[PDB]
Order: sequence, then C-alpha cells, then structure tokens
Amino acid sequence: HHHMLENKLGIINQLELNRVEERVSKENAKRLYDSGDIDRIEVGTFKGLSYIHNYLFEDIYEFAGKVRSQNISKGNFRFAPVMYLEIALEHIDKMPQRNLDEIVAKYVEMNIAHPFREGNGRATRIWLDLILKKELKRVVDWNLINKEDYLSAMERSPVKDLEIKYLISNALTDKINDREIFMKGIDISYYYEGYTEYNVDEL
Amino acid sequence: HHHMLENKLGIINQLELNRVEERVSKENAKRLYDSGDIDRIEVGTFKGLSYIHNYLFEDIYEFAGKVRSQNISKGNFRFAPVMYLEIALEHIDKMPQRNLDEIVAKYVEMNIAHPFREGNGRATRIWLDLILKKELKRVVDWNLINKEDYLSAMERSPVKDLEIKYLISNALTDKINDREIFMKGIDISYYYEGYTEYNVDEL
Amino acid sequence: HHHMLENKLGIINQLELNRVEERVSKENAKRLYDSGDIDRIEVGTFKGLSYIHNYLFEDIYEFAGKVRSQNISKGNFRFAPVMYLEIALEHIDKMPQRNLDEIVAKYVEMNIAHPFREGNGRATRIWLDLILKKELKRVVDWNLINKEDYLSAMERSPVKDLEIKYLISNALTDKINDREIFMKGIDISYYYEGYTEYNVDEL
Amino acid sequence: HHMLENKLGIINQLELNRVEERVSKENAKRLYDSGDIDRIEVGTFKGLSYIHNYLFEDIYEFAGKVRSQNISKGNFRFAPVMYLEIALEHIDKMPQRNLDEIVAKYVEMNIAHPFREGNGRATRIWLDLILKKELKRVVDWNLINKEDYLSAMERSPVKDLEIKYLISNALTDKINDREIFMKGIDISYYYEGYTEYNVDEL
Amino acid sequence: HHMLENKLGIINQLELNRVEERVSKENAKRLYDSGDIDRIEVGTFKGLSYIHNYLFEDIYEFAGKVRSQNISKGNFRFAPVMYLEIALEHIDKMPQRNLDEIVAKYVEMNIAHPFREGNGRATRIWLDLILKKELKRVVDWNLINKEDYLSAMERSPVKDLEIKYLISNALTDKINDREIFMKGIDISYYYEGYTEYNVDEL
Amino acid sequence: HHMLENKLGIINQLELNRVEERVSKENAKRLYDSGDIDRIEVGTFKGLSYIHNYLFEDIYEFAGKVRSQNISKGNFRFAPVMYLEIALEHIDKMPQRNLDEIVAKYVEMNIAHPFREGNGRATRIWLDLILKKELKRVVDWNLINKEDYLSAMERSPVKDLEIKYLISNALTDKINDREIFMKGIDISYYYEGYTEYNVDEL
Ligand SMILES: Nc1ncnc2c1ncn2[C@@H]1O[C@H](COP(=O)(O)OP(=O)(O)O)[C@@H](O)[C@H]1O
Ligand SMILES: Nc1ncnc2c1ncn2[C@@H]1O[C@H](COP(=O)(O)OP(=O)(O)O)[C@@H](O)[C@H]1O
Ligand SMILES: Nc1ncnc2c1ncn2[C@@H]1O[C@H](COP(=O)(O)OP(=O)(O)O)[C@@H](O)[C@H]1O
Ligand SMILES: Nc1ncnc2c1ncn2[C@@H]1O[C@H](COP(=O)(O)OP(=O)(O)O)[C@@H](O)[C@H]1O
Ligand SMILES: Nc1ncnc2c1ncn2[C@@H]1O[C@H](COP(=O)(O)OP(=O)(O)O)[C@@H](O)[C@H]1O
Ligand SMILES: Nc1ncnc2c1ncn2[C@@H]1O[C@H](COP(=O)(O)OP(=O)(O)O)[C@@H](O)[C@H]1O
Ligand SMILES: [Ca+2]
Ligand SMILES: [Ca+2]
Ligand SMILES: [Ca+2]
Ligand SMILES: [Ca+2]
Ligand SMILES: [Ca+2]
Ligand SMILES: [Ca+2]
Ligand SMILES: [Ca+2]
Ligand SMILES: [Ca+2]
Ligand SMILES: [Ca+2]
Ligand SMILES: [Ca+2]
Ligand SMILES: [Ca+2]
Ligand SMILES: [Ca+2]
Repeated sequence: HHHMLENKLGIINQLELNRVEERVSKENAKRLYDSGDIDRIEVGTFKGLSYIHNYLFEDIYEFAGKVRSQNISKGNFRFAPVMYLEIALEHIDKMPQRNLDEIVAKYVEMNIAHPFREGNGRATRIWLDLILKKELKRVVDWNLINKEDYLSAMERSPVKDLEIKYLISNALTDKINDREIFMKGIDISYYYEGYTEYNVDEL
Repeated sequence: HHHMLENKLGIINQLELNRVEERVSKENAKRLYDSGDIDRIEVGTFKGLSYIHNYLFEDIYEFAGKVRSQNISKGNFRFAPVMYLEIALEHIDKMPQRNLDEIVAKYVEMNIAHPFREGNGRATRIWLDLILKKELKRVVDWNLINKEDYLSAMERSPVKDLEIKYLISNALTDKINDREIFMKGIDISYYYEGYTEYNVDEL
Repeated sequence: HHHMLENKLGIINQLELNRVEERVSKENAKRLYDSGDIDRIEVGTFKGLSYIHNYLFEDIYEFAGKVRSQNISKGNFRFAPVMYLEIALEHIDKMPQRNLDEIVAKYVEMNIAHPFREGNGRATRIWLDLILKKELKRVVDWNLINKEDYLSAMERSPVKDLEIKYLISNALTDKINDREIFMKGIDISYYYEGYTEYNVDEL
Repeated sequence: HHMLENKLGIINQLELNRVEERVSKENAKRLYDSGDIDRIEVGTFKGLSYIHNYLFEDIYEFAGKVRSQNISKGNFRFAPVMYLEIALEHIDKMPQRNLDEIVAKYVEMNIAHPFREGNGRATRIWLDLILKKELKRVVDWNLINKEDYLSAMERSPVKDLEIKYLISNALTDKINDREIFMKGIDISYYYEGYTEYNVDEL
Repeated sequence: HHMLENKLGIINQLELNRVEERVSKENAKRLYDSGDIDRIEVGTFKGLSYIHNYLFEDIYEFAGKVRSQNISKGNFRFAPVMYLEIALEHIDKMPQRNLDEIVAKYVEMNIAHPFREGNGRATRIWLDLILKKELKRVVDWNLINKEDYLSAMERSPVKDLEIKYLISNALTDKINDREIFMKGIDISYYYEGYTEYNVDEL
Repeated sequence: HHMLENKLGIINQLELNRVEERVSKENAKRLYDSGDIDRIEVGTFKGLSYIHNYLFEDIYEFAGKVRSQNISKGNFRFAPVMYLEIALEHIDKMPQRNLDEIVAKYVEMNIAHPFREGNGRATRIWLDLILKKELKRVVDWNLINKEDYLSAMERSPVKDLEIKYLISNALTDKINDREIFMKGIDISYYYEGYTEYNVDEL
C-alpha cells in the first residue's frame, strides 16, 4: 500500500508510523542539502519538484516522484483531477517567475495541481525556496510564518493569493546559503503538517 | 498573551513552543487519569468540559477552562459567534445522550460551539469518551480512526454527522477501564492536532 | 423511531413505508379541507403552521406539530439552529404579509427556520396558500410551477428570493375556494417531495 | 426533452411522472428478464449509454447520448460539456479491482453526469454490473436509506467515505437473485421521486 | 496592466478610473457612430475580441487577447487559462436560435471570462449583437437594476433563470435606436462602478 | 420609497446614483469642516448611526436606523434581523486597544451590516475614528486598491488577515490632515461605484 513502511516494519500504530516516516524523510532532506544535491535540481519545473519528492520519500511512499492517479481534496477544495493533471503541470512549467507576484502565483498553481498522493506541502515548499533563491536571491524564514496563518492563507489561495503573498514577502531573507535557515525551515515545514518528533540537523 | 509559556520561557521557535506545550499538557492528562480525578467530573455538560480543559491547559493557555471572547474559524467554517456561546452551551447541556445517535449529535454540536480559543479538539474528545463510557459502556479506540478520516468527518459534521458516526461506531470498544486504551487515545488525539513528540505514559 | 409506522406496523421496505405515509397524510389533508377545519386556523403564525403539521402527520411523525430538537440540513444549507429556532419563529410571527413581496419574504424565512424534523415543505406550502388567500385573494396553482424550478428557487431563496417570487407570482390564481385547485395542489406539493402513489381526491 | 408530454398531450406534472415511470420500469423489467442486461459492456460509458437508451428511448429525447447543456443540482455543477467527452474517456480507463476503486469510478461517473436526465437510475444499474463482475456482489438498495444516499452522493465529489460505507454495508452475494434486482429498481426509482409502480408487477 | 497609470503618471485610483472611463467610452461611441459595430462577426470569440480591443487597446495591455492568469470574483473561479481555448471553441459552436440558447451562451462566455479585465462591458455589447441578429431585440439595460443583474450573474453558473428573467423583461425591439445603445453603454459602465461620463457627450 | 430622491415612472439608475453621491458627499464635507465629526461617540453603534444619518438623511429612508429586512451580498448572508440588536450590543462591548482588536471590531460591524444601504461608507468613517482615537492613525484609503479591499472584506467573515494587512500597510499618522480625509471619502465612494464628484469641490 501507499505507506511502504507500514507492513515492512509491522507497525499498527498511526503515531509510530508517522514518527518513522518523519525520521527517514528528514534524513533524506539533510542529505539533499549536505550532499549539495539541492543545488543541482532544475528550478521551477515539475521535473525538479518530482526529483525533490522522490528524494524525500523514495521507499516511504509508493510511486514517490510520480503523479497520483486518484482524485484528492482538503476541506471543501478539490485539487486538480487526474484527468488533466498532466496539462496542468505543463502550464505551470511555462509560468513566469521574475518577481514575487509571479512566483507566488506559480506556487499557488502548483499547490492547486497537488500532483502527488502525499508529500505535496513539504516538497513544494522546498521547490518554492529554490525558485525564490534563483530569481530574487531570497528564501523564506518559515519560522516567521505562523502555522495557522500559513494554512489559512493556502486555503484562501485558490481564490486570492494576497494572504500567502503577504506572509511570504514579510518572511523573506537574503541568507540563501545559510545552512541554519534551511534546516530550521525544514523543521518548521514539517511542523506545518503535524510532524514534530525530530530536528533534521540532529539526524 | 494567549501562549503563556512563550514569554515565560522566552521561546521564539514555533516548533519548540509546540513541543513544550505538548509535554506540559500531556503530563496534566496523565495526572488527570492516574489520580482518578477524571472519574469525579460531571459527564456531558459544559461544566465537565471546562474542568477538563482547565486541567489540561492551566498555565499553558490564558483563561484555560473559560469561554473565548473572539470569533474563530477553520477552513471555511465559522464556529458559534461569541454573542451566542452562552445559549449554545445551555442548549448542549440539555441534549440527551441515551444512544450513539444522540451522543454523536451532542459531540457535533459541542464542536460547532468550539467554546475555547484553543484546545477544543483534545478536551472535547476526552469529554466525549466520558459520555460514551457512562451511557454505552464504551470508549473510542482512537487509533482505529485514521487522522485524515477523522478530520474530514469533523469538517463534514456541521452538515451531516454520518461520516463521523461511522468512524466512531466502528472504533468503539468495551475496554472502558483499560489504561492503555486511554493513554494510546491521548497520544492519537494529540497526533490529530499535530503534536507527535511525546508518549503520554512515558512522562 | 421518528417514523412511528416502521415499528408500529413492522414495515422494513422504504418504498412501502413511503406509500403508507403518503396515504395516511393525504387522507388527513383531504379531511383538513373537506371538514372546513382549514378555514378556522390562525393565518401566518407558527401556531397555525404547527396545527397544519400535526393535522397532517400525527401518528406518522413522532412529535408532529412540535419543533425539532436536532439540527438539519439539505444540500450544504444548514437550517436554523435549534438553539435559536424559537426566537426565529417569534420573529416570523411578527413579519408583515401585506403584499406579495412581504409574503414571499415571510415564506422564505419560515423555510429557513424549517421548524419540524420532516414535513416542512408540504405543511408550509399549505400555510403559504392560506396567507396568500387572506391577504391577496390568491392561491398558488402549484402545477404551474415546475418541480425542479421550485426546488432550485428554494435552494437559492436564503440568498435572493427573486426566483421563487417570480414562480409564485406567475402561478397565482383567484380561484381561492376551488376544491380542485386545492386537491391538485396537494398532489403536486407531495410530488415535489417524491410521493406519487395516490391522488388525494381518491382517498 | 419529455417526448411523452407532447405525444399523450399531458399537462399535469404528476401524471407525466407516472407515465414515464411506468414505461421506463417496463423497459427495466425487459432488460433483466430478456437477458439483454448480461451482454452489456461492464464499466464503460458504452455500457452506461446502452442502459440509458434501453430505459429511456422514446421517453427522453437523445436517450443514450451525452447532453449538450450544462447542469447542476444544489450548488454543485456537474462536468462542463466542454470537457465531458474527456471526462468519460478517463472514466473508461479507471480500474475496478476492489471496492475502493469501484466506488471512486462510480463517484467520477456521477460527477460526469453524462445525460440530461436519468443519470441516477441508469448509473446505479451500471454500478451493480461492475460490482457483480469484480466482487461477486450487488447492492441491496433497500439497506441504503434514501436521505443517507442522497447526502452521501452530495458529499462524494469531496470525500467518498459516506457512499463507500453505505454501499459496503449493503452488499449481498445474491448477484443473480431476481427479487434483489427488482426491489433494487424500485428503491432506485424511489430515490428520485417515483413511487407509483412495482417493477415486477408490470 | 493599466497602461495609463504609468503613461499619465496617475497615482490616485479615482483619477485613473475616470480617465479609463473617458477613453473607452470615446471608443464605444465611435464603434457605434462609425458603423464599425455593424461589421463585427456576431456570436463568436473573434467578434468579442474585436469589441474588447476596440474599447480597451489604449487602456489594458493585450486588449482583445486571452488572459494568461487565473482570476476569480467572489468565491467563483473562472475558467482556467489551460482550458480557455477549448472553452471558447465550444462557445463558438453553441446555438443562438432563441432566448434560452442565447442566455446559455452568454452565461458560458461569462464563465470563460477570457480577458484580464473588461469582460462585463465587452460581453454585454457582444450579447446585444447576438440578440439583435437572432431575435430582433436588444436589452434596455436601464430596466435591469444593477444589484439584480450582479446577483443574477453570480447565480448564473448554477442556474440561469434569474438573468434570463431580467433580460427577457428588459428586451426592446428598438434595435437601431441610438439612444437605447448609448444609454445602455452608460448603464453597463455603471454596473462596473464608472459613473463620470455620459457616452454621447464625448 | 427607500431611495427618497427617486420618483414615479422609469428612473435612470445612473442619474439617481450621481444625485445621491452629490448630496451625501456634501454632507460628508460638512461633517468634517463643521467639526461635527469630532463630537461623535467613537466605536459604538450610536456613533455609527449618527454618521449614517448625517450622510444619508433625506437620501435613504430610515437613515441612522437598523434595517428590518435580511440582506446578502455574493453568497454571504449578513446578520439576520432577528438578532441584529444583540449583535450591535456585542459590538459595543468589543475592545479596541490595538490593531488586531480594532480590525476584529470592524469585521464584526460589517457582518452586522445594520443599515439597508450605506454600510460601507459610514462604517469606514467609523473605523477611521476608532483608529484615530486608539492608535493615532487613520487609513490612507488610496493605498488600498478597490479590488483588494473588496476581496478582503469578502474574506473577512472567515479570516480578517487580508483586510488587516491592507489596513496596516495603509495607516498614516496624519490624523488631522484634511487632504487625507477628503481623498479617503472619494476613494471610499469609489469602492462602492460612485465616481462623479470630488468631495472637496462641493
Ligand atoms: N483547503 C486547502 N486548500 C488548498 N490547499 C490546501 C488546503 N489545505 C492544505 N493545503 C495545502 O496542502 C498542503 C498539504 O499537502 P499534503 O499533500 O498533505 O502534503 P504533506 O504530505 O507534505 O503534508 C498544505 O501545506 C497546504 O499548502
Ligand atoms: N473545518 C472544520 N469544521 C468543523 N470543525 C473542525 C474543522 N476543522 C477542525 N475541526 C475540529 O476542531 C478541532 C480542533 O480544534 P482546536 O481548537 O484547534 O483544538 P486543539 O487545540 O485540541 O487542536 C479538530 O479536532 C476538529 O474536531
Ligand atoms: N438546499 C435547500 N435549501 C433551502 N431549502 C430547501 C433546500 N432543499 C429543499 N428545501 C426546502 O425544503 C423543503 C423540504 O422540506 P422537508 O422537511 O423535506 O419537507 P417534506 O417532508 O414535506 O418533504 C422543500 O420543499 C424546499 O422548500
Ligand atoms: N448535489 C449533488 N452533487 C452530486 N451529485 C448529486 C447531487 N444531487 C444529486 N446527485 C446525484 O444525481 C443523481 C440524480 O441524477 P438525475 O440526472 O436527476 O437522475 P434521475 O433522472 O435518475 O433522477 C442522484 O441519484 C445522485 O446520485
Ligand atoms: N461572483 C461572480 N460570479 C460570476 N460572474 C461574475 C461574478 N461577479 C461578477 N461577474 C460577472 O463579471 C463581470 C465583471 O467582469 P470584469 O472582467 O470585471 O468586467 P469589467 O472590467 O467590464 O467590469 C460582471 O459584469 C458580471 O457579469
Ligand atoms: N460578499 C461580501 N461579504 C462580506 N462583506 C461584503 C461583501 N460584499 C461587500 N461587503 C462589504 O459591504 C460593503 C458595501 O455595503 P453597502 O451596504 O452596499 O454600503 P454602501 O451603500 O456604502 O456601498 C463593502 O464596502 C464591503 O465592506
Ligand atoms: Ca498534510
Ligand atoms: Ca524528539
Ligand atoms: Ca488543532
Ligand atoms: Ca520523542
Ligand atoms: Ca423532502
Ligand atoms: Ca396509484
Ligand atoms: Ca433525480
Ligand atoms: Ca401503485
Ligand atoms: Ca468589474
Ligand atoms: Ca460628469
Ligand atoms: Ca455597495
Ligand atoms: Ca465630475
């Protein structure tokens, strides 16, 4: 099934499975940074996002890095249905990214596409930071964006992106090669989704 | 200062604040159970829920156990306006709880009321288990309800409580004095809300 | 439970129960008209609506004529919460009914209140015809309002009442003492709710 | 669209409803008792179209054909005509190996809502055929309460847990039982507001 | 996107709004008085694009061209850019033989919302052309209250009865009356919050 | 008879709009230049009612008075008449010590929407008075684009974050600057579709 570690380690408690998946994927995130692999990823495309997703979740989620084949929703919002996900990703690949407005709009469209069965939030926040670094020489200090504010802004974003754009704009930092900003952002990004067991840099 | 530990322990990292609040409130939950205090609470009333909330969150959330003074929402759903909280809680105190249909309806209305600024989910799930134990001689084995299923069902519940009802009925157990069921349920209930650092029985 | 005939007569097929409830309640509607009792009902108040509802559904619906104690919804519209239902009804009793605009607004508010667990549509349409008869010397020729148009307009009416006002306006007739108009209207009103087995004037 | 309204000069909504119920239920009874139902392609729009035409030929104009107008129920907009064809192309390729996949496929076909009218009844017959082929089960529709079913279908474009739960709990292995089929036709029609006839009495 | 903001260095929103109103209403008056409006393809996106460019080429970047950004009003998300082409080609093939079909076509074109801005005013001109050609009618827009029209358009993706009713009760056979056209331009701009000028005084 | 300036026969919506703008903007200018604005209770429905009456008596029937009908915009239903009074009572007791509390109070007053019309313009004047008293700030409304403001207000019953950001970045310490007040009146009316007059030229 989708959680490849669930049967492998015979785990029947939701919290223990959550902790193990957090540990493995954060190990992978730490390696992605410390190996320098994060600097050799295509920026602003679904190919780069797919690479990030596979890197984080290979041997954790079945078909990591590959588009889902099932329709999904959060709250009352239906993400792009599978039937046109391909064309959605093509359109996102050609969207411009020369200023904060365009980059945030591109991030919002990629969240609407929501191409994977799981792991969209964490992978796409890494992807967004790479776009911001390449184009604005900034990255997000994610700790400066309150979790509940971020989630509300993303819920609002398919209709209007002003909330998420304001939060991102006020969280930007020029410390784009600072390892500490990256690792703290990984921990905050995982906390957004309900993973709080590990610090990435202690793995 | 709603997060009373933030200034007291000078915490500037969201994840660190989340972890300390989890530890303190889970210590309080373990004490609530092991002291037998949980057995001397009024069942199915706002008095009992307020007692549970204060017990869990005193010196963590300002005004623990007391009704909020601000309006709040999650997703697209606006909880009961502050101006009607009093009458909402009065109505809920009068709701019957003789079978699963009525108990689930009462739980759904209490979630709609959402009387506290924070901590509604965890406190109200403890409260619900007490109602089920008293009236049906059952409690919920929360690990049998998947987190995303639970959250979607609660989002659905103000419109129809069928989704939540099924989840609950399929998770009921007669092990109403099983400490392991209670503690595992505390851990799963906190996991529902994004706290995964501690096991309650290890504190 | 709520359908008293299910346990009373041990009917476990939904369609058979539906047919028996249609027969009994249409017998009651026919008696309500032919006895002249309909002419001695208070017009435009919840007292009159409750009298109609009890008359139709006594020994069919538990607590016929009495306000519901649980919250209900249709589609994604939540009708008036129980916690202020009485206040809503007290407001509706004082709403004016001097012309078509005001009568339609009053009908729309009564549908929002939706005071009974079931039977709101049929009872409140009888109630509305009485208001129109008293104040405008008109009643609705319900066959002139298409079922799907009526249902769509009622779904729209809590936001804007133009659709339902238009349909009603176009279907008004001055034959306010014509028995065939009344009986045909009973049949169409039940057809709106999915009852098609009987003609009321054949009972 | 209602071809019988002009033909029999009917001006009462309820009598038109009754005549359409009688004729289409006669067609459903024939579909089962003639054995035609057993040679319908399972799980494709081709099969659904065959069912819809069989039921509603000379009742609905263009029975068996995709609608050309957009439609909605409540505040839910069904698949726009502009990509309906594509929506059907995708549904034909959806897997149907377990209850999860079959329910997801049924939910997508309901979202597509390919016909002007008659989507509910035709697609419930279609769903039973899929369940019969892949799970050796069919739905005992009387075990699914009408209001629960309608609410679950309203919920299903967002989350299909409600409808999945209801279907799962209503499955029976009596996949060639004529009474189960006929009662299911009557309950399926009752869902949509037709209560005049019992199909096996026609 | 607003070319006149940088061109005339305007930093007051109201001042910019007035200048955009004046320039586009001058263009609308010329579109009518030159007879150019009579030589536009009726009922197609090509004609709508011509109207939009004619009104706004000096005001909006890429006037007459489909937008490249996704947009929304209220809680309604208009057709995604990725589908605009297929949506517009579908709209080009929609019939327009009676009021039902014409209103449905207008509703779909509003859902498509092909331009970044100016959809309301341009598409109302386009709609009158269709009504003039096919029904020998145009809309007397002053007979449709602004708030009723806006609510009806908000409702129209779900059900088009409100807007159909308003349009039907506002139709006039004065299809060549210059004052009906000019007053309609003024009312159409008023719908969108431009009230500074009368078009026929420019 | 709600639009007191209206008459019998067909009225032109645009001219009525212009006349109502002129009269109410004259009243707003007088409210400021007479110093009457300085004598208004701050942060209460009493003060809001005074503002609404001052702007709109002889324009709207029952200016300064609570509406008696339920109203909606988009798909949002404002506070029902049935509890409007309790809601205003609650709003009178809400704190206003910082921007978070003041924006929350403004958002609740907009949800209450106590008047039949004129809620936007009157309540924005009211909000500026609260901000002036408690923060020594007012809004430079020209710094908030119309479409951003309207979207943020649509969002505000769910989350006030959008509107709070816009207000926060538009605050100015020029709390007794006549230019800021008059420009803000013009922008506030522009938000609602009135663009004919400049207030200080009346
Ligand atoms: N209601 C919503 N509408 C749109 N986007 C949402 C909604 N809720 C959450 N999101 C986005 O989806 C992300 C979570 O996606 P998910 O697939 O669960 O990723 P992960 O596995 O990393 O948690 C959130 O971080 C947020 O960006
Ligand atoms: N969209 C929603 N609609 C209704 N109820 C919700 C929604 N989202 C979450 N909930 C309920 O609110 C609870 C969380 O409330 P919250 O005040 O955050 O408590 P806690 O501090 O324990 O997390 C969830 O457990 C769920 O039951
Ligand atoms: N989505 C909706 N929103 C508001 N009102 C509705 C909606 N759907 C139906 N209604 C109204 O509710 C009535 C049905 O009420 P119900 O309690 O089912 O009465 P009955 O038992 O007579 O069918 C319909 O006739 C219609 O007037
Ligand atoms: N709001 C909704 N959202 C999604 N699906 C719905 C909604 N309302 C009804 N449905 C589905 O549509 C079906 C009815 O479609 P319809 O075309 O009217 O068929 P029929 O002519 O057989 O009644 C229902 O059985 C239900 O499955
Ligand atoms: N919530 C909504 N849903 C659907 N359509 C809408 C909505 N709000 C406005 N519209 C339509 O959009 C038009 C406005 O489009 P816009 O691109 O702003 O045109 P303009 O620049 O001419 O004002 C309105 O006239 C109305 O027809
Ligand atoms: N959909 C909506 N939801 C919440 N608030 C809204 C919505 N639409 C408009 N508003 C608020 O209502 C105001 C308009 O109120 P209205 O009574 O028309 O006042 P006015 O007569 O001054 O224009 C807007 O300025 C905005 O603040
Ligand atoms: Ca997540
Ligand atoms: Ca740890
Ligand atoms: Ca929570
Ligand atoms: Ca730990
Ligand atoms: Ca009904
Ligand atoms: Ca019969
Ligand atoms: Ca139907
Ligand atoms: Ca019969
Ligand atoms: Ca506009
Ligand atoms: Ca002028
Ligand atoms: Ca307005
Ligand atoms: Ca002027």
